[PDB]
Amino acid sequence: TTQTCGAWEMKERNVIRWHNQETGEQIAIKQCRQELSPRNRERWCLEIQIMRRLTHPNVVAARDVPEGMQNLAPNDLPLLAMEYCQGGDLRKYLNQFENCCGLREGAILTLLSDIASALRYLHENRIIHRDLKPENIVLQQGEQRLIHKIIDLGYAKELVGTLQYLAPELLEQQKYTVTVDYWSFGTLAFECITGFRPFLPNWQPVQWHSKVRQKSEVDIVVSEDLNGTVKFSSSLPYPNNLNSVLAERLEKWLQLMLMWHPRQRGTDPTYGPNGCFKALDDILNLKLVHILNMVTGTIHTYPVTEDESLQSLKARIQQDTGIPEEDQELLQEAGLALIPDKPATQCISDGKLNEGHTLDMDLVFLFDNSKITYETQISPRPQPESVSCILQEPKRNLAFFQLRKVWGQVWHSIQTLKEDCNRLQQGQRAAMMNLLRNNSCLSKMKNSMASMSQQLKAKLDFFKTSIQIDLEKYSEQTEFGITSDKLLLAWREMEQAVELCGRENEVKLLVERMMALQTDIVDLQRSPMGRKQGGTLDDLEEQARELYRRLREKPRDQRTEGDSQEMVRLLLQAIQSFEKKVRVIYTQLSKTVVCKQKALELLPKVEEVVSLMNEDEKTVVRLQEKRQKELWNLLKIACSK
Amino acid sequence: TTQTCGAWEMKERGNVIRWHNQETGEQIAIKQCRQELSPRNRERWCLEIQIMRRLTHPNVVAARDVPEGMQNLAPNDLPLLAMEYCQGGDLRKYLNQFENCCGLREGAILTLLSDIASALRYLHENRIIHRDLKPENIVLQQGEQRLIHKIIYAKELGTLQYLAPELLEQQKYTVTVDYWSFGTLAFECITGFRPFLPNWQPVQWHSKVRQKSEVDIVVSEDLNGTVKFSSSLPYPNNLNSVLAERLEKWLQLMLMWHPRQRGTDPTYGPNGCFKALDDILNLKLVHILNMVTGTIHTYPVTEDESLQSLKARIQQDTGIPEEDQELLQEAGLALIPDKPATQCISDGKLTLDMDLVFLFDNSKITYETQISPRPQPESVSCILQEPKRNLAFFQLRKVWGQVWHSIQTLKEDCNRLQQGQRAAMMNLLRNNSCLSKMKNSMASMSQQLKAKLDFFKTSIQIDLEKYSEQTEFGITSDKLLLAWREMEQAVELCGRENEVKLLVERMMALQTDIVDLQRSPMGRKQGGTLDDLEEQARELYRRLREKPRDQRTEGDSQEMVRLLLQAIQSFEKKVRVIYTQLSKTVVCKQKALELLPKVEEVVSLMNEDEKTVVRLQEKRQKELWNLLKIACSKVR
Repeated sequence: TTQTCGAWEMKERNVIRWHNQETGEQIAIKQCRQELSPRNRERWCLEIQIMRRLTHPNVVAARDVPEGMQNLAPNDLPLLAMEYCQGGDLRKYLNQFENCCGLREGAILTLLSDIASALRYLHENRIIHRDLKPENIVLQQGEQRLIHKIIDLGYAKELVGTLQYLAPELLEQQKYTVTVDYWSFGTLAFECITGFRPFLPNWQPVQWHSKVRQKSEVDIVVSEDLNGTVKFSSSLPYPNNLNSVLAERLEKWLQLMLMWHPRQRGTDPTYGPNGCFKALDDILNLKLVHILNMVTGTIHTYPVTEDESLQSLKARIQQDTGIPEEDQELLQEAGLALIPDKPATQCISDGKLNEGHTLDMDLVFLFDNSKITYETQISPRPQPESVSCILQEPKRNLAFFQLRKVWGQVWHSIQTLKEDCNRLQQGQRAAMMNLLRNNSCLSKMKNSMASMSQQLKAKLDFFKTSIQIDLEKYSEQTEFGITSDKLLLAWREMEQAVELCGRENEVKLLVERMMALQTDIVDLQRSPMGRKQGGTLDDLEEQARELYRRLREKPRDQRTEGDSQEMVRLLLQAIQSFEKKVRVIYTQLSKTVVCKQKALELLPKVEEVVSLMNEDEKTVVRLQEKRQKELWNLLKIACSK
Repeated sequence: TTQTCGAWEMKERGNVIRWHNQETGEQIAIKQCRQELSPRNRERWCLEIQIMRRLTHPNVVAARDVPEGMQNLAPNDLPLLAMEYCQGGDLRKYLNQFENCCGLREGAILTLLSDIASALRYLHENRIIHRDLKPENIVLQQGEQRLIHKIIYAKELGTLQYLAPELLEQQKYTVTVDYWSFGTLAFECITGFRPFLPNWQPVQWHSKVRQKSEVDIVVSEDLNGTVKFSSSLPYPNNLNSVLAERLEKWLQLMLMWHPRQRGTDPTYGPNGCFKALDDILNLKLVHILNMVTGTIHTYPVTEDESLQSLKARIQQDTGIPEEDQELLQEAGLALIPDKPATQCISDGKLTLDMDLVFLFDNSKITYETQISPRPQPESVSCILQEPKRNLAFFQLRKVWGQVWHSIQTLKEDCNRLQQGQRAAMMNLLRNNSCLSKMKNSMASMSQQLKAKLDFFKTSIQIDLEKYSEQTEFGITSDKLLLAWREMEQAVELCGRENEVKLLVERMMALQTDIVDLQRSPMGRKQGGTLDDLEEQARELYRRLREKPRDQRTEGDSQEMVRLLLQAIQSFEKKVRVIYTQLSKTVVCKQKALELLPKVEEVVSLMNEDEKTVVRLQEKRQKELWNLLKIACSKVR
């Protein structure tokens, strides 16, 4: 039973979509009810007129009513058209099995940058949404990145529904400023980072208002643990997908966004009242650089200005880690050395803040020149209170909704450990790439030095033979020619000077040392790394995700309580295999760095050897030229008689 | 209740009882006599005691003295006799092992034959016949180097398969009663099952042995239940070609119905099976694995068979001429002519899979990805065509064991092929190292030649420049400017830097090709996964053989058929890569042998080039010397 009004065909569901099968425009018409109250009818007309004014790109825009659609209207009031977004609401993205513990870093950054710049324009036109939920935010597939648009607006005074995203001012029905949106944003952001609602997970608003009035402004997360004890924590809970500076700045911003007093909410102590837009813009504009210290295997995030010198940031890293700037070795994904004075902010040269943020490529690995071998242990990863409490007793039959949370946290921890292993493996591979480059250069220099040494040997033999024949023939002209002991001594002096030289033995020593070095280099070049070797960790991650999906597949009638023995077993197995693999990674890393140092030790040996053999060849040529000059001068003088 | 008396304490068994000494540590086996015996049996037991006391052959258990003070502890009024305890155990347990379900290994059967025949001949020499022989009487005593088969009723002149028909039909049996009793035994040592009538009653057994022809050796019923008399040695045996054929002929000579015809060899007269089996054992068999077809051929080589004659026979059989034949060992060692083909050296440090020699062809450039699969017996094929056949437990045991043995054989063949490829790679690597050394030598010679040419041209350029000043003052006779200009124009001709560069690039490409797939094969193998599949099958096969008689139900064989098909697919998949690498290896070996004489002739020419440069320099120096000396001494 499908009905159309021309070319536009009706689609399924407040707002209903109409797709054109000849022009191709999917316009969403919002239908109005038939029984309207006078004040509500006037407000509906006001909303109709207001929608034509707002045309922000980061929010859904109002489109023209098709010609001939007012005729098929039961009520005398015009329905409004909109743009259909193929993406869908943010709620489905949040409920995905991969984003159970919050979205990726890039997704959160794009969400903030797309929502704040639209909310500023909404507040500029004296329009307040007064309601904001993940269901209103749709992820429209843009030209380059996904754009966060806002559908299904509400009401507003010119300057009542059903949902759990309520600000306290909606409960008190008191004089509210625009800050009611800010709060509704902040809570949302929390579930976008950690995965759960910040204030009272699935608790009724009745005690929620009291527990919000009781909490201090610094405490951001209000939750009860496995026992059932209320807790107010000021720090951002784990496990989030953010780095250090991101977590700290966003925790301060969240404290600035979650306040009880309406006029004090959003009041930034730097950008005046309601200056959260500029604070968030300053947070987003911060060029963060990730450095992976391989000695301890720790990731450090640093905020770098547009023109912060490389040496100053290296000094900051030296102060933090403890390795001086001289012994610092900064390497890229393929054994690429960083620019030695132009700032290393080119490590994110793409600079398009990819929606699928990949902090495993935009990081720079740091190695030490002083240490010869590296340690295997890099310490494990921290775990939240619930995860530790369920690890101490895996046989705790907790509720279904608590088990969902803790199992998701365990799966996220396993995936994080796998990612850390991949990053360390990539760092060692990059070190090997740099070593291979140096080895190729040293092989070319070895060939050049061997060529020079053999040429010198040939020239010495030829010169010695020539001078020996000259000395033999000199004694046969002494009977009737012109004889002297003046220039006879010069030939003997050169005869001793040729014996003074000769670097064949040192060259041979260097050749066997270089040959041994290259053979061990190729011996550890054979070792494969790219294809994750003993890829047990990925299969363990697959088991964890399969178990998590199986838990979320049982219908509501099978949602029974049980123990978490199997997932704890999987986590312990993953930890053991992770350390076992990291041990081999660091063994190969030490094997690589020792040979790199040996190559850099053998470089100046050959440098000085060739710099000496060059002058040796020069002297040989000079001696031959002088002997020929002496003979020609003697002939010229004798021809005068 | 007579637990111990002195140092010798009884331990366990109930005909013979073991007695261990608490001071010497010797386990003596005493054969005790019971009390209710008939008198004629009493005189015969005393006679057997004395007869056992005289015989002391090494391949049979020997009699040791009864210790002093044992006559008091005797249940019978006549002295009992002692024997030697063997720690090894009976042959029956070795036959019932899960690894020897389809017969013993080749070496085990050879040792069993060589240890039983040399003792049975001495037993027959003293007019003593055992009249009974079963695997329970044969113990595998741990010898000094190899295991020795010793033996722990007799008249002096389930329990019937190892008994000859002349004794079980209550007929007068001659020494052939042992011979038949041996022939059956060896059969279960090769195939795994009893030769004559599996699970048949002795009543009809006599008739079914009378019905079979003398050539038919195996009498068995298939899955349906139809009696069959096959003359060829059944599969899967652990023997090679000539071993299987010659032992089949010997089994036909050993399994005959007529008493006078049994053991009658048409070469060594009647009852000359000992020397015929010795001739079979003395045959030096050499195994050659043709890699083009991937087939194993066994050849019997006499004491003085020429290498070229055997190569001609292999050429006639396989089809590769003697010139194109490449005989290689496990580590790339060539069969050096013309020392005898001693590579099958069992006397060395040291299984027919180690003394094997691989055969390669020079004519063929690339080898095929498939060498065809292996044949399978009729029962295996019949159970593969229908895996859902619920057959009896004792038939399922046989077919499942045969399937497991076939899987193991495929794994062994894969190992043989991989070892052959690795040996070819080793042979190629030796030549590659030699060619790298020659490359370095040639580069050194070329650089020396370049340096000498530069030195010579510099010197002659300076000499020509100084020649002009002398051509203006009177002492200049242009009778030798020709030599100077000829030297200048002639030394420029030498120099093959471009040819040397081409040869170096080709040699470098060859070396890179050598190292390209050097680390693709190794001692480890992806075939391990197939072995893991094989392991699963054997474990499943053994586990089902543990269920007691109340759970011994009939079922289907779907899982083992699936495992066999998976193993076959992976076997072919691995063989494809093996032969790909083999073709790459042979082509690179041919490329190295092609690039060798190029550098040989190049260096043989550069040597004379260097000689000519030296001669020209010496001539210039002599010329200038002579001119100056004569011109200056003319004035004086």
